[PDB]
Amino acid sequence: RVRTRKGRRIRIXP
RNA sequence: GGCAGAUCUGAGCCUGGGAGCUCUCUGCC
Repeated sequence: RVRTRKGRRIRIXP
């Protein structure tokens, strides 16, 4: 899974 | 025991730009 944080996408798990 | 939302990060930090450390509020079966 995917999250937007502070100018960018990060991935955490799927 | 399992899937997913918040968002100008809802938010601390780094042995950072990493399927990283972390941290809060909630749903569904």
